[PDB]
Amino acid sequence: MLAVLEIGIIENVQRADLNVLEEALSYKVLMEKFERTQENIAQTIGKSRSHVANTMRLLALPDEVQSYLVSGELTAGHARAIAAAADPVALAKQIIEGGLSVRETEALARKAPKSKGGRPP
Amino acid sequence: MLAVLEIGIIENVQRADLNVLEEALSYKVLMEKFERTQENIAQTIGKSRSHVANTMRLLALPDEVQSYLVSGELTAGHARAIAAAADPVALAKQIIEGGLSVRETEALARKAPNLSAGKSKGGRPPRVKDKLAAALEHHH
DNA sequence: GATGTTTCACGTGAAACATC
DNA sequence: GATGTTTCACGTGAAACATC
Repeated sequence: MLAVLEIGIIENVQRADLNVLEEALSYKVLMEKFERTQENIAQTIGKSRSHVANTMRLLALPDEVQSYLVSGELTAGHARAIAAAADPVALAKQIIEGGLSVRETEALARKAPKSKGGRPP
Repeated sequence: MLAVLEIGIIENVQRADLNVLEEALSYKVLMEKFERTQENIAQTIGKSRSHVANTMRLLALPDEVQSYLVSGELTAGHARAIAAAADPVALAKQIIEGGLSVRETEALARKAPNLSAGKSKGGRPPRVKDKLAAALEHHH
């Protein structure tokens, strides 16, 4: 089987009519099956390693936030900015309610976020 | 003939694999033949009227600059920023040599205006000197 | 070396002017 | 009303950090 097949498939992920989350799952599945690094994918598609990483990180977002991405109520920039936040769904609602830019959203994330319990001695 | 045909063709200009100049000529040709305004195209493709105008304005650039756009040595932002300049080809060379951002390119364009079309038209010099004209020689 | 994450420079597209 | 042009806000993608 010709090696060029893998390269063409990876190349055409970004050239196809895929939303950001469809591109993410594509890269993840291809990295796994063809056993390729974030760095290898990046060099293949002519992008940065962090771009590949940040794209796939979006798959970890709660389904409510992913729904906003698909519907276009949030952009990829908004979603990524709240990805490592305590309550991304709360922040998502604030972004849509307030009409926040990605820059304003980054500011919100900076200025926002538990006891494991056990019998008291 | 169904009217929806024109709309689909206009819609798919931006969805096709066209460089900025191919998109420009498409819009121009379609505006002409279907007798539609910049405003009508804009509303059809879900963009601004100025976006449609600025896109087509790029067709007026010298062939040398258009070549840089096609080759990717310049972006649409660079090309548009020098479109109303006296010598766009000179500016194009400076942008590529210096690796100037579009913001830096806009700054260059401000401080080298096309308003240098105040060139002397010539003409036989009159018998009576014309004092004011003679005095504007030094300052110019 | 591989990957997680944040901050900001960039070109693109639009607002804010202009003329005719 | 239609169109020419300039300036700048925006999201995207990358640099500059981090851990393991």
